[PDB]
Amino acid sequence: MADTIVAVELDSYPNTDIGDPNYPHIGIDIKSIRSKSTARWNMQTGKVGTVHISYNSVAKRLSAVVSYSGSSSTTVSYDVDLNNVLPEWVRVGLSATTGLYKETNTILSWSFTSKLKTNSIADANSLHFSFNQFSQNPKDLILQGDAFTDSDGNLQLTKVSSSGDPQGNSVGRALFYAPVHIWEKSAVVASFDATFTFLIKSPDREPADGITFFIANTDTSIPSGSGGRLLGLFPDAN
Amino acid sequence: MADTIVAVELDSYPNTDIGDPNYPHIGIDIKSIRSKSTARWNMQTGKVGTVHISYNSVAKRLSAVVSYSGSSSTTVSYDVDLNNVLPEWVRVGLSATTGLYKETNTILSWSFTSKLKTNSIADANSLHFSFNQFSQNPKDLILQGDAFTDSDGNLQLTKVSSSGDPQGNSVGRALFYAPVHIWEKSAVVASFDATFTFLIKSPDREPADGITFFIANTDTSIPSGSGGRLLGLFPDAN
Amino acid sequence: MADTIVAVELDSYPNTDIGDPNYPHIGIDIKSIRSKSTARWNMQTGKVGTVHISYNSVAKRLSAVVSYSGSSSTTVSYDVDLNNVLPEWVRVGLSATTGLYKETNTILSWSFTSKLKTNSIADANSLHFSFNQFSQNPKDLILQGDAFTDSDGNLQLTKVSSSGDPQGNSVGRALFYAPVHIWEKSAVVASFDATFTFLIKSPDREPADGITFFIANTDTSIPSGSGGRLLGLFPDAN
Amino acid sequence: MADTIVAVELDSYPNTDIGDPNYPHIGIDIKSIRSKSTARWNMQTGKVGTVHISYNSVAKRLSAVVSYSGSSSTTVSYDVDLNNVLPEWVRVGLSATTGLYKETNTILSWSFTSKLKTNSIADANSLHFSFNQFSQNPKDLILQGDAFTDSDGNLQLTKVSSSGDPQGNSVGRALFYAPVHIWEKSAVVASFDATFTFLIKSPDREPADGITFFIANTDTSIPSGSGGRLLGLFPDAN
Ligand SMILES: OC[C@H]1O[C@H](Oc2c[nH]c3ccc(Br)c(Cl)c23)[C@@H](O)[C@@H](O)[C@@H]1O
Ligand SMILES: OC[C@H]1O[C@H](Oc2c[nH]c3ccc(Br)c(Cl)c23)[C@@H](O)[C@@H](O)[C@@H]1O
Ligand SMILES: OC[C@H]1O[C@H](Oc2c[nH]c3ccc(Br)c(Cl)c23)[C@@H](O)[C@@H](O)[C@@H]1O
Ligand SMILES: OC[C@H]1O[C@H](Oc2c[nH]c3ccc(Br)c(Cl)c23)[C@@H](O)[C@@H](O)[C@@H]1O
Ligand SMILES: [Ca+2]
Ligand SMILES: [Ca+2]
Ligand SMILES: [Ca+2]
Ligand SMILES: [Ca+2]
Ligand SMILES: [Mn+2]
Ligand SMILES: [Mn+2]
Ligand SMILES: [Mn+2]
Ligand SMILES: [Mn+2]
Ligand SMILES: [Mn+2]
Ligand SMILES: [Mn+2]
Ligand SMILES: [Mn+2]
Ligand SMILES: [Mn+2]
Repeated sequence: MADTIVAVELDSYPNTDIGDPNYPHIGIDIKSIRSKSTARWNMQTGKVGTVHISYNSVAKRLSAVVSYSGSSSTTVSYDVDLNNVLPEWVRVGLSATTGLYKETNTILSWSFTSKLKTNSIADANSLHFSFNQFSQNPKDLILQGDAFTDSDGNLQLTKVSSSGDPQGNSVGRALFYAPVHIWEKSAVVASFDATFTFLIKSPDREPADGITFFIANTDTSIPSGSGGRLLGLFPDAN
Repeated sequence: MADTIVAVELDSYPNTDIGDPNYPHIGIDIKSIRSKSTARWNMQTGKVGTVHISYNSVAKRLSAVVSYSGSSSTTVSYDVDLNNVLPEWVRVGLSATTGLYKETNTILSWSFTSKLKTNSIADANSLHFSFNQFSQNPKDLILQGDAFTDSDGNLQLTKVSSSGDPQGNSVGRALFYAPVHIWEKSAVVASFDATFTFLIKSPDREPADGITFFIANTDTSIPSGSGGRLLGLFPDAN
Repeated sequence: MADTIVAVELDSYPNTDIGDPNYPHIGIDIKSIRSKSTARWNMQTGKVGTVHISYNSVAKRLSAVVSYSGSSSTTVSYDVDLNNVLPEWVRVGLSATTGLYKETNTILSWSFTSKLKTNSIADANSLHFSFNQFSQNPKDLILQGDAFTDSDGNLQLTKVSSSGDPQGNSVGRALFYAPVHIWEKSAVVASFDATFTFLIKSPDREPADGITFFIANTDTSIPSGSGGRLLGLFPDAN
Repeated sequence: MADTIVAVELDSYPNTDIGDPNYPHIGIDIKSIRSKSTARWNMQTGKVGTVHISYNSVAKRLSAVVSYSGSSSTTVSYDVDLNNVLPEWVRVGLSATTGLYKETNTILSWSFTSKLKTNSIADANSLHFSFNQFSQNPKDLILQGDAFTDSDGNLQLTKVSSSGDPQGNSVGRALFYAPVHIWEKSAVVASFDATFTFLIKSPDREPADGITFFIANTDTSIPSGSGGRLLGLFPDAN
């Protein structure tokens, strides 16, 4: 049985044969690579970008924003009730790919908070983590595929040479080690927010393929055939 | 020279003559007592209730949920860009009233978090406070009208007798002492979250008038003529 | 090789044989059951207690306080550099035992925060979790020995019958699932704090054996021979 | 009539005639400019520094660490019960002065957390603010003397010219707007943590005079005659 995925994609490469708009874009992916909602993303290759993501079960609106120093931001939102989509326990992560074309998929920092409140006025259960650099052997991350942490304390989701040159046909992901509780039968409100900073560099005219923040079943793994345009998340483009 | 008001009301008394639905309701108030959105509130007089309020500038949805132990919740939301409504600096507060009819408007706890993030590398600016108990002399609150802290460590927004019985024609508010920064020219995303627990008791078969969490110009004060149905927030019913 | 243990013990049963003082006590344990520091704990069996523990690497003072509603608190401290003791990556946990004599070792809530500041700017890393009730399937806990979560949402560290009657000769522990990063080469300051609430009930005249909060090597497991007076932490009394 | 002051000073200029050690030093000040504890400061004029300060009422140890890019660290600690020094309600702030000699007293960020926990089931009361830039009109700061926010979003505690050259005989302070509750009779534990980053530059061979983080009576003001060596904090050198 396939994983169940919700993701925010920073999609650098337009794959118009599988429903991408014809420009780099941000998107909200609900169980499919074909985003439920997109916005045109004005990439700044070579510059550090920031992504902020948030949701809560009352508003039922998942939103993301991407910005760079000085520049205008790109936003995207989608109305969705995540408890109709995801299981009650999840893992959260980051993924990235390259394909025929390539780019660095470098993460410089990543934080995440979730809260789960029940009517029983026990206060909310909560989880927060923050990484402002990464350990070169990160015991609180599950690294999958080609993901690794370099000597600069950067998380490299996809392969780069010793010179820092990105490689094609690469896929990797990093999940936080602890499962996250995002609903239960008695729950009143669940919320989460996530931030990460990133550095996509590329020598290619058309960099590819992009980076995501994603939420999945706890035992999620890189699907077979999920390289390139599928962002290490899906086994097909349905 | 009137205040600028955004509020979530727990309106226990139907004033159908000024547009209330004909039942106790939770509502979102944008510069008018006449709610832009309401939902039926199934009151549990004598039982401790919990309200959670959330907003962010990307999703632009103001949401609130009210619940009691072992009971279903009631939610209300309204799509609104708060930057088009409120000033950049605000104060946040709780208000309550009684009129001809009455209830205790007792607050057992109140917390609030705000974050403001700009395009810069700088992490979000933030404020958080949490009161799970109120001090006899709460120097971090601006107490307005009949509002006072009692011997049990509770905030009473409106008058109660020496034996704990509510009095009619009362108005009271409590503002957090520090102004909150909610937008800036340079801003990328702003968000706030708030929670309070409340205890409404009444000897009246129909209690009145309600409690709000509100946001306003920093110099906000109880308007003249704001008693009873106007919840201590508005000078008229327009 | 043997685990590395730093613990705060709530030691309900005096084993004067192995150096316990002749009264219930709160103790700080560094690599030995024989506490580096103790203070008398005036137990209130059948009443909900609270423990707060804190440390930072500049002050180098590990402190704990135990209290009950309307009671005098008891404090214990020890001056130690915890990096002389602990590995850079640890798991944090709660343990309990019963032996010949018994008690319930019930956990009603548990929170923990750690922060590590280096050379990057704001926290190289932070981790916080808060459990105000425990799920029936707590996927973010590693439960060892007899530890289980019950129908009331409490964490029971040691065995209880269907009636809630504690059992003798029981051992149980619960670890937070994710490893915690408490030091690295570039580190300037590291800190943590933890809080738990507990309900110890017993039909025995002298309840036994107690509860700890502990920090260990990530791969920590209940040592052979760690029953009773050794609190599920140590293979012997050295 | 005189303020009540607790401070951590970064004293760039040795005033031996008022009991400074004869080198730049960090110190802990309890109701006097004459530090109760000092450490030689591994000082790096022209480089951005970071300060971390912490205290809790159980350990009763006020500790500070100053470092630069995670290196050149200086630490100072002092054993003191702040309950016996400070009032229950305070304001927290930053101060800085120049005198005959001069330096920029630039603050690039400032954060603060306080927690106060009593016997009750009630969880901690708390306050947190984080400023990673300073806005043009900081309505949540009480700016005293020469302190202002500049075009870069930095807080300048003392006078700098239009070109960025520091001026002599300056004094400035910034207080967080909300009073902070650091103790109550029913308290079990109270704690606070403060961080700030700073940038001290000087065309002088000897910069002066220094920067402090301080905790005072809520109504604290710059004492008359508190320039230069007295750091904007004390009326005299007693
Ligand atoms: O990295 C960009 C893309 O490269 C590959 O698709 C192609 C894009 N342009 C091409 C041109 C020729 C050939 Br053959 C291929 Cl496979 C492609 C595939 O790996 C895609 O999944 C990926 O999105
Ligand atoms: O507390 C409930 C209500 O009591 C008063 O309104 C009346 C309720 N019943 C009435 C009957 C007659 C007249 Br006149 C009035 Cl104003 C009222 C007014 O104080 C209202 O503002 C308030 O909402
Ligand atoms: O639970 C209380 C204690 O019970 C046992 O030790 C004894 C305490 N009193 C005794 C009396 C007789 C014998 Br045999 C034993 Cl083992 C004990 C052992 O299980 C101890 O580890 C434990 O601390
Ligand atoms: O900025 C450094 C110092 O400059 C002044 O003190 C003097 C330093 N050298 C002097 C020489 C003569 C005289 Br009079 C004075 Cl006050 C001083 C005073 O402003 C001091 O408070 C300050 O610490
Ligand atoms: Ca694509
Ligand atoms: Ca009404
Ligand atoms: Ca013992
Ligand atoms: Ca000096
Ligand atoms: Mn796409
Ligand atoms: Mn947000
Ligand atoms: Mn209404
Ligand atoms: Mn919330
Ligand atoms: Mn012991
Ligand atoms: Mn603490
Ligand atoms: Mn000095
Ligand atoms: Mn700290």
